[PDB]
Amino acid sequence: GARSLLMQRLFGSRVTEVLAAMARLDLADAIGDGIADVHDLARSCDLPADGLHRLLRALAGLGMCEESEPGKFALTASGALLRKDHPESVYDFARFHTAPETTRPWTNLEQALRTGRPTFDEHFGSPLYEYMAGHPELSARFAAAMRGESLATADTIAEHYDFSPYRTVTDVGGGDGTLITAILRRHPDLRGTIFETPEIAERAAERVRAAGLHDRCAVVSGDFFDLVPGGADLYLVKSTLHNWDDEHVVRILSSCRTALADRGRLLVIDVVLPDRAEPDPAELNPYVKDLQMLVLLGGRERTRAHLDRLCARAGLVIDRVLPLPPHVGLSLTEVVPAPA
Amino acid sequence: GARSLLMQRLFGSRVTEVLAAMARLDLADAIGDGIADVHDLARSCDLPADGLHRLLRALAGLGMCEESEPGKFALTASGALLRKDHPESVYDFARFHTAPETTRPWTNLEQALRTGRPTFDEHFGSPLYEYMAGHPELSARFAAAMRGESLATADTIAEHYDFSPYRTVTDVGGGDGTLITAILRRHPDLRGTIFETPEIAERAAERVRAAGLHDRCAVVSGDFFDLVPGGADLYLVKSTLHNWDDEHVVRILSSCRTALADRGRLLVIDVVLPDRAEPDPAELNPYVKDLQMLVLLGGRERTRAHLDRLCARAGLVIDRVLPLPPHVGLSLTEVVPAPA
Ligand SMILES: Nc1ncnc2c1ncn2[C@@H]1O[C@H](CSCC[C@H](N)C(=O)O)[C@@H](O)[C@H]1O
Ligand SMILES: Nc1ncnc2c1ncn2[C@@H]1O[C@H](CSCC[C@H](N)C(=O)O)[C@@H](O)[C@H]1O
Ligand SMILES: CCCCCC(=O)Nc1c2sscc-2n(C)c1=O
Ligand SMILES: CCCCCC(=O)Nc1c2sscc-2n(C)c1=O
Repeated sequence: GARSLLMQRLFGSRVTEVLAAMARLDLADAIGDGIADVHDLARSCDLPADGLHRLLRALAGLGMCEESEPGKFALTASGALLRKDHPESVYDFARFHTAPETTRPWTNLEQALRTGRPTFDEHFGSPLYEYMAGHPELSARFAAAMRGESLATADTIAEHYDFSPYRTVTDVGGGDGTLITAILRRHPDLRGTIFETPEIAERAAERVRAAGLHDRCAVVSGDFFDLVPGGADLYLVKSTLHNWDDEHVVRILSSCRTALADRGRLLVIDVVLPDRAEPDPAELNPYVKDLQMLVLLGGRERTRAHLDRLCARAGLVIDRVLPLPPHVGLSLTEVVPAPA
Repeated sequence: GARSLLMQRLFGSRVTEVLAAMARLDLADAIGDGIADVHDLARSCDLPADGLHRLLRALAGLGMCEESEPGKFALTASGALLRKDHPESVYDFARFHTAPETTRPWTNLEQALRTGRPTFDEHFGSPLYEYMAGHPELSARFAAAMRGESLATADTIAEHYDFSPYRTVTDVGGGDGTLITAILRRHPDLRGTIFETPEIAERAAERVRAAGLHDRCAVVSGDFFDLVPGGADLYLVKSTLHNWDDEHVVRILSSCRTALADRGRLLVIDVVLPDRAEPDPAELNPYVKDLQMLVLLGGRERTRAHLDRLCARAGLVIDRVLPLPPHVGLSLTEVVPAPA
């Protein structure tokens, strides 16, 4: 009821600390496929048996583990996803979103709401993407974190959008190529380009080779504020526009408009907020995403009306917004050049 | 499913920061019974309209508010409970559990699991109850926080335990008298004593007078390690034993045994953990409670077997464990003197 829901919201930070400890101590990999004894696990992570037991009991209480017998633990399907080696692993995602880099800025949430600018810069001394460009191990974690987040979209997009009419697709800020890989895997004759920062482009180039898509997926690097590489039939921009304030978004959509020319189409893959906020079945709460974008980057999530205006301004019209399955929490906004 | 549950656990800390901001900014009292315009609310808390709007949208997304029209907000039943003036208010509870005093120690959870002792002492420079004895405004908040938590138990205990056979009941560590008040309100001829620290006894004395129970409820102060006042038919100890390590608990139960003498009974009102950890329908997760007791006090939650042993040792036998409604998450453990 009403009181239980409030209690659940209030104790979220303590729940996150329990999950953060599981992730940092690599307990999911320690347990793996079997039933593990707390005493055996205790010698794997430099915690005493009693302390590790209480942590594992909380993880069982939170649906991440099962205590089959006293002191004997197996993973649930949820806990299995924190294994580094799970085929659907979100281990790096879990580490990224529990790192000081992504959590310390939330300690100043009110300042971010007051100033309208990110608190990340205050805590770490530069904007997030500049900071990561100078911290290769955080950059590495971020690339893997966005892969983990994008799995839900990558696994569903090609079943909710017809890619068959296109010869070429360019993913603008396409990360390590998780999204474009999933699309190319379903369309053998389709050709791809990932457009990224030089740093992330290095990760994407290796991913494309590792995935055996080198022959029909290229990687190009640059600055989507400077330009987007031209000549493609379809442009994707996923989980990118929400990183930026309204003016920076127009500048990105402006680079996209030039690339579209006559016969180009843009697919904006992002949260489309309703005009009136309400509870959402998305795996990741879109209003928490909105405030994450504020504190980390000075970005935000947007309604169809807020984006339709930013398109209008870039010389683009929102043609059509297509849904994904409710658990994904992103929509496909088709954008074409404005008739003007 | 599995992935959505993991995502929910990981983003708990950001959800808590949103609720903490609602509580600190007194937004529940600002909105109150009506529909409030974001622009009118913005001039109540020194946030700009846009920033406050995004916070309120997240609160609507988390079930604390309703956006009836764009920029127009009402409380839900859950949000209503954060009003200072709500008859079932947990406002002080919300402020206490989002204060640095109760959250900073969680930043060192692993150290607490490693050392088995509280991280509060390291952060704030003394044990929690000593610290609060020296910080009257935190002591005040704590008294009101425990009242808010105890409402669920106070509203249910007398319907799940027969108090009619007793002439006198003494609440050992009875806080501001929330629990004993609820019992006395249902038993007009029953007499009560609250046994507390001098500091909290001041709060209980005022509460008993305010509630019109002065004529049949007394307040006495001292140290339950020194003694528990004798001569009562029934002793209550609620949310107290979980504050202490096993040896301190035996010392408290030892004071209780002396007070029971021949015809005295003890009711231990606390979490009774199962031997094997699993998800729990309690409004407050008992394993998160366990780790809260570790980081703040070096306490813990206990199984019936763990408590039955600590009783045996105090010269007491666990007679019988009685359930409360599943949402409460506390049980009534009847304890009588050990036959020996
Ligand atoms: N100026 C710029 N030019 C090009 N790419 C940029 C950029 N600034 C940031 N980026 C890239 O924008 C991406 C946003 S994260 C989204 C990654 C991917 N589309 C996914 O959904 O998983 C990052 O990978 C970052 O490297
Ligand atoms: N040495 C001591 N002697 C007596 N009371 C003590 C004590 N140390 C702590 N306490 C009291 O123990 C209480 C534990 S909190 C529980 C309060 C109440 N039973 C409720 O459930 O709401 C506090 O109110 C604190 O003041
Ligand atoms: C319930 C909240 C979920 C938040 C998910 C989130 O923040 N995703 C995210 C982040 S964090 S730093 C950069 C990014 N980008 C590009 C993202 O898409
Ligand atoms: C999901 C976690 C809920 C935690 C509830 C909690 O911690 N209660 C608490 C605290 S905090 S400081 C002293 C105390 N006492 C006596 C308590 O009973």
